[PDB]
Amino acid sequence: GSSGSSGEKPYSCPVCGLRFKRKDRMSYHVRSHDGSVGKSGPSSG
Ligand SMILES: [Zn+2]
Repeated sequence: GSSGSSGEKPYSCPVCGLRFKRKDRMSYHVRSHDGSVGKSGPSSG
């Protein structure tokens, strides 16, 4: 797949196929696909 733009829409959801205008909104959607999490355990103290 080739977009074809020197530089437009720096924030998009190519994972599923859905462009976005907001950077904070796309981060909540695009993330919905690539799920990852596993903070460290409770350290002493
Ligand atoms: Zn998406």
